Amino acid sequence: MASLTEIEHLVQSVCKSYRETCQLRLEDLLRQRSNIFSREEVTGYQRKSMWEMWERCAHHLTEAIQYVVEFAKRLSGFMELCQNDQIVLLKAGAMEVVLVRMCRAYNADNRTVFFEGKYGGMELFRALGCSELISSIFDFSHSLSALHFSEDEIALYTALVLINAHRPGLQEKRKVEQLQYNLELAFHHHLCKTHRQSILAKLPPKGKLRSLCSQHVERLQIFQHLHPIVVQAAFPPLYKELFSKILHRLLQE
Ligand SMILES: COc1ccc(Oc2c(Cl)cc(CO)cc2Cl)cc1C(C)C
Repeated sequence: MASLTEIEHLVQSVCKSYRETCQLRLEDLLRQRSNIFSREEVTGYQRKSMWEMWERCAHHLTEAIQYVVEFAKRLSGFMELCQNDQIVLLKAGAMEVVLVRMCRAYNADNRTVFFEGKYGGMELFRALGCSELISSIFDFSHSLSALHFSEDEIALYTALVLINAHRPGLQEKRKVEQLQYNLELAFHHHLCKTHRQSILAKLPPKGKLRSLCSQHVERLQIFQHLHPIVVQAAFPPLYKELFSKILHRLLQE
């Protein structure tokens, strides 16, 4: 099943779905690299309360996750899976896709990330009280930056992050296995055609994205135990559904 012509069509389809669902174009991010937060603006972020900084980060992640949902809806074969499996895949993989997409907003030259209109280092997030998780995220983005991914490679790699037939709870595991296998062929065919197969051994182990997502859920539990009413009243509903139904509504639209 699936011939060479069909594999190449899938490559172009995934790349197109990714381009249409990017929050900001790569060119926009690269053109902002000299726009760095001043020492006074960094101090301002560090002086914010922990709950206000958490709310700002949860809002930005929720917006990023909305683009990932749209990417999934446009992904060939995803809407053909049952709704149980669409929700299982998105609950487990949406944050993983956001964390990979984040390398596009990361500048390896000065270790800064584009956040709220300017580039800032890890120290910008000190008020969160989760230095280990923030350090891990920056290290992860640095590791991806070292691969020099093209937009097409991020599109194919993120499609595989999402279409993972090993997620617990899948009712139609074989159908997800088939889609995953076609996407693996599409990704490996593209790498082979562009002489980029050397990146396969340099991609992060699957346990790496899993540990970042588990650390996020653990830090959110600590924060929610200290500020339960802040989470109830001021965190985005989609964020609480995934990490603490909206997903079903987004998938129906
Ligand atoms: C996975 O958890 C994350 C992920 C990111 C995060 O903070 C960031 C946000 Cl919202 C945006 C950018 C630039 O796009 C970079 C970082 Cl480090 C905080 C958390 C926790 C504290 C909610």
